[PDB]
Amino acid sequence: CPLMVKVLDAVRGSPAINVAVHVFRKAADDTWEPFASGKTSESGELHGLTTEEEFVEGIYKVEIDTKSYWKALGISPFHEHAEVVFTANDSGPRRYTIAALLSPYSYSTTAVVTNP
Amino acid sequence: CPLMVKVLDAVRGSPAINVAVHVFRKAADDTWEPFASGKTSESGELHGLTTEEEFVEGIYKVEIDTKSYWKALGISPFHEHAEVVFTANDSGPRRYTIAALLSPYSYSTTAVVTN
Amino acid sequence: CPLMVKVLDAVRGSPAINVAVHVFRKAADDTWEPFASGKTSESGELHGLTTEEEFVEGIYKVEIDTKSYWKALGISPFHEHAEVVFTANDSGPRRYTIAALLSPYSYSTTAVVTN
Amino acid sequence: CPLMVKVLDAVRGSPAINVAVHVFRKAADDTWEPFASGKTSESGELHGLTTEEEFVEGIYKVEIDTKSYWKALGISPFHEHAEVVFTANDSGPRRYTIAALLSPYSYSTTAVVTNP
Ligand SMILES: CC1=C(CC(=O)O)c2cc(F)ccc2/C1=C\c1ccc([S@](C)=O)cc1
Ligand SMILES: CC1=C(CC(=O)O)c2cc(F)ccc2/C1=C\c1ccc([S@](C)=O)cc1
Repeated sequence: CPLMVKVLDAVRGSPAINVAVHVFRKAADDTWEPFASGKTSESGELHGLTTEEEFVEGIYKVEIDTKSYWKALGISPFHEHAEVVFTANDSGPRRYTIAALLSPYSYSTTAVVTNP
Repeated sequence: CPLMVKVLDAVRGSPAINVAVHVFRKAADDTWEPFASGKTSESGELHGLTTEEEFVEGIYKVEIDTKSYWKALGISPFHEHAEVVFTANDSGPRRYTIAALLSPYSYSTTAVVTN
Repeated sequence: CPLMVKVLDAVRGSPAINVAVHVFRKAADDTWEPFASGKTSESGELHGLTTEEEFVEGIYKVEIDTKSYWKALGISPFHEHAEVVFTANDSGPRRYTIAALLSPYSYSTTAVVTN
Repeated sequence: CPLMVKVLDAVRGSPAINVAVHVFRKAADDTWEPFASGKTSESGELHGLTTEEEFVEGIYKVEIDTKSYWKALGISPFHEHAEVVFTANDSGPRRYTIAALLSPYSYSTTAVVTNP
């Protein structure tokens, strides 16, 4: 599991559950190609987005669907999404945890990059 | 000044100065159209991006070139940039401050929407 | 204005207005001594807490009554308050902005230390 | 493990390892009484601070020694510490995760409160 996404809800102080996460990889033609997607679990975690084999060097965009998340909670959020864009694996494979904290009008994303 | 961007540096505890910021508006074909840009001032602020007349409802993207900022400081950044995407809604409150706090491996953004 | 506190609300996307802020200085006996306090203005800012003369080097605590703020909004808060503790050092940069972003179950604070 | 502390380093994009964490509980006399303390592990996590039996209702202060953490990394940080103060267990036992993200001049703390 080289790429994991963890989402917390700062309003409820809970995992942000059932958050849609779309991962894209910048293609040769500089377009975003869909790479992987998934939903955060009850732990606010999204595991198994990709594999060591599939998660090659690239510029990746992780788009966290914070908007749908807040709407489903009956809240009108400010942001369309939380999107983290980074070069991955440029000095060899790393494991990346994208940790996002969500408020209706604010998010932060932190990356935990570890060398397997 | 309907749209303001303020950027702070969490590492140096300062405004994030000379950070390139590009604003895009989502065009009908779902592409991002350059709308406005600038560099944050010495207060880490970027004013005069747009005017009330130009700042119509729509989906906006505020792309903060965090990576160049960190490179300029000789600090290894994680993100390619910070991208803040939001719907400008005329409804109520109408001046938007997009606040960003930058760390090499983390960024946070908040919207201050006021009258 | 050597010490400024700015507070934002991450839930409402606004300045956190009328937030009580108490500043303490660590006394020699390691107790916190009331130093300054105020309520954030409508810009979520609290100015005029102290003066250059009164703001000597030392350890300061900025206690933001986040709990009363959230209760006033009818929102259930986690923290009792937000406590920002730091050393004011004369050395270099010398105006301190203590920025706080409040969520019910989260707060963040950043220091903007400038000239 | 009703109380856990997780600390990340936003500069290095890593767990904040060997971070001293002191937990205090407000006593009857309104003083802070030492409750528990520990160090974050290599995962930036601090488990086993307390027990279900020991972690009674109270106002607790979790003081994360961010200053020593940054100093040990040769960085001069702004804050003396990151200290989270909260009423715990007021509607029965909860599990509390105090998640802190550290930068030299900034921290955030989020609470993940779950009902066992
Ligand atoms: C640019 C900026 C400002 C402007 C100013 O200081 O005048 C600000 C003011 C506050 F009261 C709180 C946060 C901010 C901010 C960026 C920011 C800080 C923390 C977070 S949290 C960690 O998600 C997010 C964004
Ligand atoms: C999802 C998440 C976790 C879960 C985990 O890593 O186990 C976490 C753990 C920490 F020790 C610190 C932060 C986080 C986090 C998101 C996050 C929180 C605050 C900020 S501040 C507001 O910039 C940014 C991101």
